[PDB]
Formats: sequence, structure tokens, C-alpha cells
Amino acid sequence: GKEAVRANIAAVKAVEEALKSTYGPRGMDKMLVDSLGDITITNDGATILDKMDLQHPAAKLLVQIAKGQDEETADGTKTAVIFSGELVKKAEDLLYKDVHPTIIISGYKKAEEVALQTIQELAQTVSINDTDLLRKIAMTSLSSKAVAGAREYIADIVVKAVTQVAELRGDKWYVDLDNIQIVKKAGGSINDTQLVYGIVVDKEVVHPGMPKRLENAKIALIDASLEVEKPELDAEIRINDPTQMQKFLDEEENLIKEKVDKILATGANVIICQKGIDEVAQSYLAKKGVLAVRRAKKSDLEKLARATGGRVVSNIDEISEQDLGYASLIEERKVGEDKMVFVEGAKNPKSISILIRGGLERLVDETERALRDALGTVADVIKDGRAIAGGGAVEIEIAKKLRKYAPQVGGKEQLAVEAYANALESLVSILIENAGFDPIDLLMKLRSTHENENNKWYGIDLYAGQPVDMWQKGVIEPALVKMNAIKAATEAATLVLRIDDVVSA
Amino acid sequence: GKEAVRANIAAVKAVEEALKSTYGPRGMDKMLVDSLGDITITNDGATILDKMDLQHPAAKLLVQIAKGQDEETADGTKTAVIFSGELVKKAEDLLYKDVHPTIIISGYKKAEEVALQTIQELAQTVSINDTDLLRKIAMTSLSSKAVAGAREYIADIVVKAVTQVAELRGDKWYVDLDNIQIVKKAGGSINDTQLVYGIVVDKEVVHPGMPKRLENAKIALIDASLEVEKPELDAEIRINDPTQMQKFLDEEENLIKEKVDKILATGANVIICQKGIDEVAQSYLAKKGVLAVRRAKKSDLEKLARATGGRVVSNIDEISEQDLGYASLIEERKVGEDKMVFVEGAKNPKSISILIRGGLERLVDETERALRDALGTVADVIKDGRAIAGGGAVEIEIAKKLRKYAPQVGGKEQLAVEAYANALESLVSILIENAGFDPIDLLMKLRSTHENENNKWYGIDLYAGQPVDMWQKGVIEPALVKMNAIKAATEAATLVLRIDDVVSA
Amino acid sequence: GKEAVRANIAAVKAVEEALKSTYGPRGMDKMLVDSLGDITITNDGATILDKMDLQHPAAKLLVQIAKGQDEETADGTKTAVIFSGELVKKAEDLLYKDVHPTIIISGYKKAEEVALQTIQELAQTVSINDTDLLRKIAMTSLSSKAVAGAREYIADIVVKAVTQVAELRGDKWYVDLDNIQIVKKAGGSINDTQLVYGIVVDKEVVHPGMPKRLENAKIALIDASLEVEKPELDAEIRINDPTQMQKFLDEEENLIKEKVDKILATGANVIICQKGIDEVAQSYLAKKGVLAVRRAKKSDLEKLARATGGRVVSNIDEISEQDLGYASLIEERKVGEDKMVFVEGAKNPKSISILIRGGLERLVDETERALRDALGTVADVIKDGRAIAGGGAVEIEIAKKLRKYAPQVGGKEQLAVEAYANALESLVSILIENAGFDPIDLLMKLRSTHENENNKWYGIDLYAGQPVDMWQKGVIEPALVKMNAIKAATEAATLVLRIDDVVSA
Amino acid sequence: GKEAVRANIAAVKAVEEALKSTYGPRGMDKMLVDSLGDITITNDGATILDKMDLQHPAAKLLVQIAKGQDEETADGTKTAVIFSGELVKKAEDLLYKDVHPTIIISGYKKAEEVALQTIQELAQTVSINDTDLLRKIAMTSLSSKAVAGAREYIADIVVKAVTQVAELRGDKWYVDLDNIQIVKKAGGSINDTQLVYGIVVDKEVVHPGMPKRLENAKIALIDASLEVEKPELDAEIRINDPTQMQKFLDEEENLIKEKVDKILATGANVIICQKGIDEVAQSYLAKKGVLAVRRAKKSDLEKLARATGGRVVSNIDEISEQDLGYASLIEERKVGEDKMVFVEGAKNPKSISILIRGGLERLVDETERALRDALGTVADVIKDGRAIAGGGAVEIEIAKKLRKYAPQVGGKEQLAVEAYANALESLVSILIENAGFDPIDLLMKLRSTHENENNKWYGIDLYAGQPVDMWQKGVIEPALVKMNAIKAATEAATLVLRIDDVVSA
Repeated sequence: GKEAVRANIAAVKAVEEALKSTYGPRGMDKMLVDSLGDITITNDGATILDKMDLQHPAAKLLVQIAKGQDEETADGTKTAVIFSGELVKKAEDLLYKDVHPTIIISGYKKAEEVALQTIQELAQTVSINDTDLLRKIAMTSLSSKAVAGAREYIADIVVKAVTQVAELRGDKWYVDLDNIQIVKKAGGSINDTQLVYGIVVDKEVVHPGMPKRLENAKIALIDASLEVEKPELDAEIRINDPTQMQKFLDEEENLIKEKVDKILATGANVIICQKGIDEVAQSYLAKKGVLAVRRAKKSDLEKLARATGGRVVSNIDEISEQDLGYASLIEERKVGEDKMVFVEGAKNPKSISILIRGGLERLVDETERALRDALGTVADVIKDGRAIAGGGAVEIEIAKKLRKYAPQVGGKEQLAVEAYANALESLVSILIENAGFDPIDLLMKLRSTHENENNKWYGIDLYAGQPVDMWQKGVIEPALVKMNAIKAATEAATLVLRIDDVVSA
Repeated sequence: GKEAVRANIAAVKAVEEALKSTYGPRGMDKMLVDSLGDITITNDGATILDKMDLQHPAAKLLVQIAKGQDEETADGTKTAVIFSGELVKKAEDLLYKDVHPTIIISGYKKAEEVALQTIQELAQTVSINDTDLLRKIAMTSLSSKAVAGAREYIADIVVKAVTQVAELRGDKWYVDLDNIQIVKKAGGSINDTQLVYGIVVDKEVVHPGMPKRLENAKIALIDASLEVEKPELDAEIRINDPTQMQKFLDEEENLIKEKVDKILATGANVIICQKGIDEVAQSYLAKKGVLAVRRAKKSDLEKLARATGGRVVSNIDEISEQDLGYASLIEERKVGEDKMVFVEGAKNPKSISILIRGGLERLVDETERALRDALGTVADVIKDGRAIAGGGAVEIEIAKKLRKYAPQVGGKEQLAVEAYANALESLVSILIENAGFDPIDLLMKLRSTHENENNKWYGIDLYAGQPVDMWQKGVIEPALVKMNAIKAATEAATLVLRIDDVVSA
Repeated sequence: GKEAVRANIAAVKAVEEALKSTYGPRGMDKMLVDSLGDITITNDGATILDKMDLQHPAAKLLVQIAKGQDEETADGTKTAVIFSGELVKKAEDLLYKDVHPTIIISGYKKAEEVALQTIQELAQTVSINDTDLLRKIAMTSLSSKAVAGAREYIADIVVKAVTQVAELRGDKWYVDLDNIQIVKKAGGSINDTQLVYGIVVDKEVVHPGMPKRLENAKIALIDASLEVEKPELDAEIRINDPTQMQKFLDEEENLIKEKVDKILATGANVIICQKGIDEVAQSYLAKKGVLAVRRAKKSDLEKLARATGGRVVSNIDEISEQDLGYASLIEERKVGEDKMVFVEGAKNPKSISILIRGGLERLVDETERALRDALGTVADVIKDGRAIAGGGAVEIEIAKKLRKYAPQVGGKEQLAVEAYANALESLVSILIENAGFDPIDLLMKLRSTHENENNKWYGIDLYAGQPVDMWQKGVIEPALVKMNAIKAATEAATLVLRIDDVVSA
Repeated sequence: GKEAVRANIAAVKAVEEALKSTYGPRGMDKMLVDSLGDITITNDGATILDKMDLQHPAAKLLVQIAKGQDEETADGTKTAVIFSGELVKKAEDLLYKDVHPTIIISGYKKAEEVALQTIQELAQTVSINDTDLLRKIAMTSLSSKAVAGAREYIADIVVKAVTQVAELRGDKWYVDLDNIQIVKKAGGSINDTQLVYGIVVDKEVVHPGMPKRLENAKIALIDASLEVEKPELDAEIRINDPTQMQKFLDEEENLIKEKVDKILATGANVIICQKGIDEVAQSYLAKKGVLAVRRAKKSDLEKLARATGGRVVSNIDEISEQDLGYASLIEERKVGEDKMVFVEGAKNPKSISILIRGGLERLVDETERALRDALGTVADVIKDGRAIAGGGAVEIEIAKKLRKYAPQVGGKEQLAVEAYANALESLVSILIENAGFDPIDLLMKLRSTHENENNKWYGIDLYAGQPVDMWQKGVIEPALVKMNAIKAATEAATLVLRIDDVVSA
């Protein structure tokens, strides 16, 4: 009865009360002090709940359905949790009135139903040529990060980078995310970033006597070791005579000059590897006119493979010119505080790279997260095709539309739908609250300014503090992500109402 | 005497109080937390009593008779505990009035007799022809389970699947359950479930370079290693020459292509095993152009035997033409995200399969338990041939009818029969209650709208809140089940009433 | 709410439990031990409730409604309380079932309606000439009293005593009980009692020298004194010379012999007064040959006035031939140890007296009690003219008939009506209980053996301990008394449920 | 602020909670126990507040304004207080929502307005010629009282009695209630209740021999004594000689028959008094063939005076034939155990009387109160001329209609006005509640049966529990009593919210 069900509800509400103040672009920071005293400050919804001490069975089940939802989305999963916790909360006033949860649930289902389709029958059609629109959507992802400065710059890259790679295959839009390389260097400004129309290898050219621009790249992706090490297949017995030592490693140095030559037997003129290159072999490749890089990360090997038509070879004695990576021009460029290798004019037209620059070593590190999500968010819009106005706009519609409906649902069920609806307006009240404005004033100013049918896209610009068309302010977002967010929230929410008791062994 | 006997009573009620909110199709869920964090949310009677840390002798005695009823059932076991505990309540009220428990046993017994025969001379003949009737009884099985998704979809599959398999033994219908295979693949949607007219071998093909459909299959169900490992009869020795390790494994691999050709020496042209298949032996079988499977589960080799006429031979030196299986075409196909081997057109016409899909890894599981139960349930219906209207219709009647007996049975024993009956009405009251309507109101408003003969299948609609015909609304149930619950429940009930004392050492 | 309603229930239930064991002809006696140490045994409902301090509001209210009913009855005020408290009791079980007090009241209303009318449409016509029936109804009062001496004698007497005074008034039968005197003399045999056809003056004759049987009485009822007193109106100072004293008592002795002579001057041959007679004024009356009585009580003067036609005269100068009484023959007669004046053949044939004998000063008293209540009861039958079989026949009928009614009356209200019927069978349970038999056994043995119109008057002989025709064992009762109980009872019962909560000062 | 405002709310809500369960025709009774144990069980609003202490300043402020409303009533004072505690209740949740108290007042003012005019522009025009209708509004009054004997009977009487006295003056209607006398006797059938067309003097006629019916009553309202008095100014000091005693009371007796004749000297054939009338003066008036009444109450001297044209005179030496009251016939008429004088065919056709009968000494009082309040209510219906449907219809309407307004009114104040509408719907819930049905269910089912203007008078039959047209079931009530009920309530409610702190001396 009231006993255990209050615990479950409680726990959930408690977790919502942990994120509330971090909602939206006016959402503030939480600080996290590790058990070793290490400090981590953030507003990432996810992170605050993964790093959190969470032990109640009901809560752990809630976060599993909210967090692990259909699409990826920092602000939607944060929405899902908060909105879960409001759905659980608004139901408590109904239980006080002695309504059975079986009804409140069927009631939340009929509201959900309408809630889902109300975003579908309202969404606008977004495809490959709507590229000044995907720009807006981008800022809708980067504005909620804590990342500073020129996000318009990044919004613009992120867009070009997805539409380069997007492909329509059998009447379905696709994005192979892997055709986008991301390299990051600390220092410089976030305006000093760039889109590269080709591959960017993070590791530099080993020996400074080597060329730094080789014409007509025939790349040799070498997993093998091209650096000596102490005797291995040379003896099964221990070595103790310094005469035997000399004749082993001496022949072994002409063995690496042979292995490198066995690669130049194929026509290779650039050579990048996953293990060492001997310093004498650096002097050899320098005397040959070869551009070599030592110990590059397999993360960049795969991306360079399918850009230039190469593949990674491990058996030096099988390397062939079919393995080589053909590309128009390979170079090693310095861009600001650091340098790296560029592969412009590569075989694949889709394969591109991004160059991140923008403050200190950890500040730049979160700029790649922001870039990832930005890319994702534009691409999912292209992969689906539907995009709605943020700033609370679809919420106040789904709220209004449910309220006018509620009467036709029936008797007790009605209070369920009104409760669901009050919770939807509450969600946007939380975003408005965190801006520092009065919630209800603006909520009402919205429920008035949406009386016509051409005000569907109106919400509250937290910057202005007054009802505005969010579409016509560049704040648009992926329709389906914030549609599966509601689906997640309701699932979890009704699941906590479904539990009659908590038995523990 | 009253001493220990109160405990026994208490303990019985206690058990009842653990299921009380979970009866019928509108019952609520229980959460159960183990000592290492493991959470189980369910509303099945077994699970809620198996995971209970049970102490009392009456309690253990009770659950054994209740649960361990002959019939495979889960709502009948929830009915068996609840009705048992109601009879104990209604018998206690006589002990309070200073009635001897011996009258009350003979009372319950005489009422129990009538109550059973009153389902026999009243149950309707359901058959293989009434395939639209087994469809109903399937929804009446699936409405108790977790999955609310698409029950007409699952119900129809369930019926066709059993009715295909059903046969006439001693002039009465039999269903052998072995003629149905069930394979399940997590993800996708519940409408993507299907019935296959053949066997479906869960395991995928070993190598993509072998056929994807082999014509006119002559299977060799081979339970023998076609995988090299080490030398064991050719090598007792640790082996001091590595040339000899080599020359052992050289003759041993020419030995596996010999073993393969010894299997095609019979005219086999597909080969499935419960053992490994070598990388030289794959290339060999790919070059022979035959269709092979590596380490398939023994559970499906068997379903595929008595389908195709095949046999599992565990010795490559013992495979014969007599043991190979015929089937019209065996292939591999991919249903959504997963791929399996299928064996449509086997020699047996009975042998069919089901492919289950619809949600992630635990939701899919419970979709298989519900479908299995549904298959099982429908099959019990063809094997008996009797079916009554569900939702309380026979209960309220058999109550009324026991009141009409009562006067004539005698003095004190009359109040016992009246008890037996009143408890039975409490059952249907708990069911009304859980829907969230008034138990007394609807119980009385129905047992009046059931006075006429043609209202014998009237019950109480637990979604609209008003008496209707349960049969012509699909709520029918297997007429022997609601006879093994009654027989179980009154056994357990009458076993407490016989016990006078407890001597514990 | 349930809050105060439990107090009120408690309090009524306590009082019920103060009479339970004293109910019916075979009940036991309660002892009441006074504050001054005096002892009192009785079986009187009223006395056990009067000598008991009822401090709870409910109790004080109950008794008023119970006691103060339309016709005076010895065990009907006991029925009224018990039956009240059984309704109050049986109504808590309905609150338990969640039934609202507005419904339980109408239930009890509707139940009373039928129950009242059931006594009508089952009672048999009793008249002034059904005197062997009225012989039973008299016994139906006396048989339950402390005194067991020859009651069939008293039962007979009572018929003759009422039928002499009953007459028709306002087109209906009536009994003016004032035309019956009850005179008693302690000691001797109660079977030596009688009905007298005239009036009985409790005082014997004053002088033995007076005659003791006069033909044709001419009584002079003198409220005046004929006996000397001290001088108080003669002078306005205190007389001190003995000459004035002498002349006071001299002149006064001729004054009292004058006053007597002024009354016998009218032809009055008997003289009864309400004050004293002098011893010299007796010797004058002795010589006159008249029969005179000293200081007769105003109680018997009223009763002799309107029997003989005389007037009670306060003034020696106001007696006249129109103010004297007339009676056929007056006498003094010794009927036992004692002797008293009789006035048989009195001017009014309806003025009669009854003469009590029957052991000790306190045993004569409880015989007078029995004889008064016996008169009451035969008269209330004549006054009504309906009469039913007692011993529980009519309780079980009113029950049966109400159980068939209940189904069509309503939902919950059915249960109230069925409760009111159980409360009536409960009466008869108390009635068994006290006999030394099993209440339910005997009740069921009666409810079976009473299911025909031939057996409508079967009830239970408490002495025999078996169903028998109660009518055919002398147990018939005034059907208006055993009706007024139900009415009393139902008023008080419904009144305890009407109260939600209590306001204190 | 919130500090202190809570005590006053708490105290108010506590008073609401004292009357709640006694609201409507289905309300229960409270029992009231005074200091020396005297008991009073009632449902009367006022009494449950009079015997309440009301030690709170808030409570005393609330009841004075709640009770003391413009029109008299026991239902609308009960509405005034419950609806007050409710207005404050429904405001509490806004103060929590951070709406300011200045806002909730303004909010409420605007709502009160609308709420009032919705009762005006909705009543139907009722007159002395809708005599079938006032039979209903009277029943709607007697249906809520304690007396449940034959109320159609009382209702029909109450109508005739007011429409008899009612008169058209200054284009409006008035009822001179004083022209209706209220006489009450204990016992009898309630059907012998009557209207008398003239006055009833509660006193009977002074001497048995006087005329029982007198023709052409020339009534003489004499407040001077007709009995002889003890000397007090006839001598200076105390009388001590018996000759003076004698000759004083003897000449005073020849004076008193003189005073009676000095009055019959006027033509007076009937003579009514307020002090004595001597036993020799009664013999004078009896031989004169005059009809006299002794010691009639100052109340009845006044009422017969202007019913006849007479005047009450306190000195016999001042009496004249224009002080006589002139009427057709005075007589003495029996009323069960009592007898008393009637004066039918008066000069005034309005001066009439009511004779209450039916129950005993305390039941009759509540009948007198009930019949006064009933008479009043009809008179109030005629003076105004408006009537609405009872049983919850007009509440739910005024609610709905306000809700529709609320959006257009403004931001925060909308919540106040919405609050004010919910507070009106709660009334019908309490009403239902106290009936024993389910509150929410019947209110939704009611607002569904009353979503149209053609269903303007649909409510909830509180006997059945189901939507019906109340008007067409006799449930109509005075349009103004429930309009001023609101106005009282809201006065008190906003005054409580207006108090910011409570300081003390």
C-alpha cells in the first residue's frame, strides 16, 4: 500500500531534484568531488547520475529506461529523467483522491498516444538541401554545452561534415560516421578550427630531414615492427659471446633496411606504422626520399585505410602494391601550436577530417564531445526527416491538445490526462525557472500567444525573457529524439505506478 | 486446539495476502529484491511464492498442494491459493460460533463435490473446428502475462501452430508437443513474429562462401569432430622434434578431408553438427559446395530428426544412408537483425516452428514463456474438449446453486456449505475490486443478470464496469483447470481443518 | 464516524448483555445489592435497568424508548432492549462491509414494515368469548414469574375478572380496569385465592358488638371523624381551670353521640369512614345495631363509591338518602386467618374485586405482581383482538419471509434486510441458550419443522427442548405487544446509527 | 504573512469539518451533551455551532458573517459556512504556488460577480399562482428536517396557509406572517393537522355548563381580573376582626358580578380574559348564556383583536362597544386529550391558524420549527419571485461557465477564479458523499448529463444516486437563499485572507 510505493516514488523524485537546476541552456553546474578528493565540475545529466551513489532498486530501474533510450541526446535524456520524475509526482495527487493505478496508467497511455502523434502530425520535412536549417539545429546542441565562444563556427563545420558523407541508399538516408575523422590540439581559439577535405593523421613525420609533401601518395600502412629489438628467432639458446651479438644484430639492421626496401619494391613513398622505425632506418628512408611517420594510433589507421584505398599489412614479406593507399597529395602541415599529416584529394569523396583547437588540454577535450553530439544531431535529422521547434513549443501544444481531449476520455481517466498535461507545462516551467524569470507569467503568456494555429513554434527565449517564435530564432531540434524521450519517460513513470509492493530478501 | 491451529490459520491468510492484489488480468506487479541487488518485477504466483523465505509447516504444506496441482497453469495456481485462504477465513468464522471442524470438512467436501460436477454438466464442447474459439482461450492466457503487445497476433499464430500438429488417438484428440520448435531473436517488433512450416535450426552457417540455399537436402546430422586439435594416438610422447608435431598434424588434417568425403560417400549434401569444424575443413566443405553448420545445439538436432527422418550419429565411422535426413530445401535466412538456418518442407507435415521477436533481451524471453504457455494451453483445450466462460460466470452460479442445496444437507453442515459458496463469491469480488469498481454492487448486479439459462456465460466486464456475456467477448477458459484449482484449494483448506495440534521436537 | 458510533454500540451491547441470560420463561434471576447492604433478586428487565446507573448517553436514551412503549408488558421491554441491541450489533457488520448509514436505516425501515405486517397477516382473532384462549394468554404472563403455585387457577380468575369489566366503547372493545380492586392478605395457600363479585374493604369491623352481616346495605362513607381530640377551636387562650376542661369533654361526648345519630337519622345501616370512631361512639352504634368500620383508606372508598352509588361525605350535615350507597348484602367474613368487610351484590355489576392469599409478606407481593400483569395481558388482547403463537414461531416466520424479500429490494439494502432477519433468529438463539440446549441445532430443527401452514405455530418448549406447536401448549400472546417490541426496538436501533459524533461541554 | 494566516485558516477549516457530515437531505445527526448530562441529537446547523465553544477569533468572525445572512435559513447557513472553509481551502494551494493574497482577493471578486449573475439570469419566475410549484419548494424544506411522518401533507398545508395570507402591495407581494397562528399538541395522527380560518385560543372554556358554540361573537378582550382579591387598601393596616373580613369579601363578590354585568351591558355574548374569573362570576355568565375563557395568553388577546376589530381593555370601567371584537362563531373544540377554543369566520380573512399534531413533547417542537421555516420559505419565494433546481444542478453550471471565463481574465488571477469554480463543484461532492455513493463518478456522470442548456436542471437524485431533472422530481429551491449564501461565504473568506497577522492584548 502507501508503505513501499511512497519509497519508490520518493527515490525517483529525489534523482529529478538532482538534475532540475542543470536543465536547459540556463542550467547551472554541479561539482563532483571524488573519494580520492579529485575534482570534476559538470552539468552533463548522464555524468551526474553515473557518478552518483544510487542504491534504491526503483530509481536504478528508472535511470535504466530514461538514460538507455532509443536515440542519443544530452538534453533529451536529461528531459526524460526530469519528466519521468514529474509524471511520478503529478500521480500522487490522484492516489490521494483514491484512484486505482491501473486506471492512471490507461489514462497516461491515452495521453501518450496523443502526445506521440502530436509531434508527427506537426513536424517539418528536413533533407539534404536544407543546409542553412541544419545550421540552427547544430547551435541547438552546441548552446547547451558549457563550451564557449564561436559555436557558429563549429555549427557551420558540423553541417558540411555530415552532408559530405550522407548518402541515399534504396530510398533511405544514411551517414557512416566513421568517414569523419576528429583531431584535436590544445591552444588557439575555437574560431581557429577547420574542416579538412581529407584525412588528418595526429602523429607527425618522424625525422626532420624527411620530406613534408610527397606527390602522389602511395601510402603503406605498416602494422609490422621496423625497429630492431634484442635477439628472438636468431637463437633458442642464451647469448654470451659479444662476437655472436655483433653478427646477429648487424644482420638484423640490414634485415630492417631490407624490410623497408621490400615496401619500396611496391612503390610506397609515404609509410606510416603501428610499431617502431629504427633510427638508422629513419636515416635510410631520409636517404631514399620517403615520408615516414612512427607509431600512429589504429583509430587513424582505419580511417586512412578506407579514404585512400589501402589496408593495414602485418607480414612485411607479403606487402603488395594492391595494399597501398593511393592519394593525390600527402603533406605534413603545422597549424598553430601543433603539427600533423594531411591527406588532401584522397580517393573517397565522403572521407573528411575536423581540426579542433580551443584552449587548454581539458577544455579542448570537451570540445570534441560537443562536436560529436553536434554531428550526431544534424545527421539523425537527415537520416529521419522530421524537425520541431524547441524552447517549450511542442510541449505547450501537447499540453493544450490533451486538455481539450481529456473530457472525451471519460470519468477518472480524465484527471490522469490533466495531470500528464500539467506535468508537460511543468517541464518547460523548470527551463524558464532556471533562467531567473517567473515561471507561470511566461507559461500564461505562452498559453495566450498560442491561441492561433500559426504560433505552434512559439516558446520562451531564456535570453530575451518573453514569448518568441523559436523556429524564427534558429532553435530547432530532431523531432524523433524528443518523441522517443516522452516514450522512455512514460514507460518508466507508469512502471513505478505499477509496482504494488517491494519485497526484499 | 486453538493454540497452534491459529498460527496455521494466520500463515494461510498471510500467503493469500501476498497474491491478493495480483489476481485476474488487472492485477498489479510486485518488486522482489535479493541480497546481492538482483531485482525481479513480476506478478506470477509461483515466483512470488518460490522466492518467499517460507517457514511455517501449514504454509509449506499449503503452497505444495496449491502450486503442485496436476495441470500446467499459472492463473489456476493463483486461484488455488486465494480460494484456499478464503475457505480458511469462512471456516474460522464457524469456529468462532463454536462449530466442530469435523462438520466443516464434511461440509466443504459435499459442497466441493457439487461445485465440480456443476462445471461438467455445463461446459461447452470446443473442438478443432472451433479454431476461432481456441483463439479466445489464447487471449485469456496472454491477458495475464506482461506483454500487452498484439495478442490477436500471438493468439492466431498459437492456434494454427497447435491445430496443425493435432491428431486422433483412441477416438479422442492428442497433440504431441515435440512437433513445435520455438526460436527467439531479440529486437524488432512483435508484428514481425511468424510461423514457419518446417524446422528452424537456431545456429547460423559456418562460412558465408558455402551455399545459402542447398536444393534437395540430404542432411547428415554428424555428432563428431571435424576439427583438428592435437595428436593423441599418434603421440603419447611430449614430442622432442617439432618436425614430428607438424608431420602428425599434416596426416591428421588429410584425415579430416577423408572424414568429410566418408560422409558424402553416403550422398549427404548438407551437414550439421554438435561439434567443431576445422578452417581447412571449411574450405574443403566450401569447395565441395555443401552447406555446413559448426556446433549447433543438440535440442534442435533432435527437432530436426523426427522431422526429416534423420538420426544423430556420433561416429563418422558409423554414418549410413539410413541416418541422413530428407527435406525439400534447407537454407539460411535473416529475419531483421538475426540469421538462422531454416528447414522448410521436411518429411514430417506436422513439424513446424515459431520465430519470436519483439523487444530486448528480457521482454523477448517473457514473450516466449507467454507463447509457450499459450501453445501448451490451447493444446490442453484440444486434448480435453470442454470450455467454460471465464470472468466469474460459473463461480457466482455454483454459489447460488450451493445455497439451494444448503437447507437440505442438515443443521450445522448447512452453514459450512453456505461458507464454501460465500468464499467463492469473495473470489469474484476480489477480481471486481482490482478492476477498481464496487465488489458488492457488481457481484449482486451480475448474479441477477445471470438468473436466466442463456445468461450462464454472463460475467462482469472489468474495463466497462457492467455485466456482459464473457464467451461472446472471448473470455473463455479451459474447463478442467477451474476444476483442478477447486480440487487443489479444498484439499489444502481441508488439510488445515483436520490438524488439531503441532508437536515440534 | 466509526469513532463515536463504537462507544454508543459498546454501551447498548453492555445493557443487552445485562439481560441476555434472563430472557424467556426459563431465564435466570439477577441479584442487586444496595448501597445500604439490602439484597434484591429479580428477573425483571425494568428493575435490573432502573437499579443500575446508566451513565452513557446511548443507554439513557435507549431505556426511555424501550420502557415507555404503548402497552405495559413485563418481558416485552426486555425484548425491546435485547432486539434493539441485536440490531445495533448486526449493523456494525454492515459498516465492516462499507455500507453507509442512510442505507442501513432504510433497510431496517423496510424490514420493520414487512415484519409488523407479517404479524397482522398471521394473527388469529381473539374475543371476549374466546375465554379458554384468554386462559392461556394469562398463563403466558404468569408462567415466567417467580411464583409457581397453582397458576391455572389464577389464569382462570383473570378471564372471569376481565370479561366482567369489558364492554363496548366507540364501536370497539374496551376494559376499565378501575372496576377491579386487588386486595391481599399474607400467608396461607395461593390456591385459596378468589374473584369477588363486589367490593372488599381491607379493614375489619371496629367493635365485635356490631352485627357482621346486614341485608340491604345503605352505606355512609364519612370522611369526617367521630372520635375525640384535644380542644383547639373553643378558646383563644390555654385553659387552666379544671372547670373549663370537664365541660369540654362532657359536652363533647354528647356531641359525638349526636353526630352518629345525625347520620343514622337518614336510615344508613352501615357506616365506614375515612377517620376514627370513639369507643363510646362504638357503644352507641352497637346499641343502634349497625355495622361500622374505622378509618378505611381513600383507595377503597373511591372504588366503593362508584360500586354502591354513594358519595364520600366530609360533613355530618350533608349526608342524605341520595348520598348513601346501595348494596344487596354487606358482611364481614373470615376467609383465612384474616377478616374483612365484603360488599357483594353491589349496585354496579361491573365493580369487582380480586382477593390475594399465598404465603409470606414478600411472596404475596410477587403474587400481586403476577396477578396485575396477568390482568394487563388478557385485557390488551381484548382491546386489540389479534393473537399469535409465542416461543419463537413468529420470529422465524418474519425471518423466512424477509430472506425471500431481500434479493428484489436492492443491492446493499438486501444485506440490511437479511441482517434484521438474522437479528430475529438471534432472539430465539438467546431463548434456546438459556434452556440448556445448542442454539443453532434447535433453531434449524425448528426452521425445518416449521415450513407448512399446519406448523405455523411451531416454536420451542424450553422445558421439553424440541419444536412443538406452542399454541397447542398454552403459549399464545397479544399480537400487539409482540409488535410494539419490534417498533420500540427499530426506533432505538435506527436512532444509534443516526448519530455520527458527539459534542461535549 | 503565511505565519499567522495559517492559524486563522486551520480554525476556519476546523469549523467546516464540524458541519460537513450534516449537509443535505442525506446528512447525518450529531449528538450534543450539555454540562449536567442533558442530551440533544440533531442535524440543525445553528445548534451544532451554538453548543460549540468557538473560542477562536477567526471562528467568531466567520460564524457571525456566515450565519447572519440577509434571508433566514438552516440550509444556507450551513452552505455559507462549508463554502467559506472551502474558499479558504481552494486558496491554500495558490499560496503554495506563490500567487499573492492580494491576487486571490481580486481573483475572487471578479469570480463572485460572475458567479452571482449566473444565478440571477437563470432562475424561473414563480408566483402565488404556481401553487403546484410551492408544494415542491416546501417539500425541499420538510425533506431535510427530522419529522418524516406524511410531509406532502404538511407541504400542501403550508402552501394554502401562506397563499391565504399573501397580498399584492405596491406591485410586489408580501406575507403578513403574524396573521398565521401556530398552535401545537402532543400525540394523534399527523393527518389531523389543519388550518383554521380564524383564531384559536389555546385555552378551553372556563366552566362546563357554558355554551359550547356561541353565535355572533361580540368578543370582550378583558385583561382586568374577574376574580375577587384580598384587601390591600380597603383598610390601612391588617384586618383582625372576622366581621370586617366577611363584610369585605362578601361586598367584593357583589362587586365582581357587577363588573361582569358592566361588561355584558355592551352586548357582549362572549368574554375572554388574561387573569381570573371567579367561580360565582362563572355561574353568572353561565346563566347569562355567555362563553368565557380564563387566562388566555397575551399573545392570543392581540391576534384576535385585529382579526375582529376589538381592543384589549385592562379596566372594566373603561369598556365600550367599539372595543368589542366582532366575528361569526366561537366554540370549544376537542383536540385529542385537550380541548380548546376556535374562532372561525373572523372579520379578517387573513388571520388564520395552524394546528400542529403528530408526535410527542419533543418531536412536536421540531415540527413547530420545521413548519415555521417551511411557512417562511414559501413566503420568501412569493416576496422575491424566483426559483432554481436543487440537488447539485446550479452548482456545476456556475462552475463550468466560470472556467470558461477564467482564461480571458488574466495570468495569475485565473488560478484564483478557477479555484473559486472548483470550490462550488465540491458542494455536490459532499452531498453525494453523505448519500453513500461514489463522489467523482456521479459528479462526472452529472457534468455529462448537464453539458447542455436543455439539461439546465439536471442534478443527482440523492436517494437513487443517478443524474435526473431535479425540478421534475420536486427538488426546487429559493433562487435568493443560495445567492446570499455565496455572498456571506465570500465576504468571510476574503476577510480571513485579508488578515496578515493577529495581535493580542
